[PDB]
Amino acid sequence: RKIWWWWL
Repeated sequence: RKIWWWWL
């Protein structure tokens, strides 16, 4: 994916 892990 990309950044779809943490900042969520």
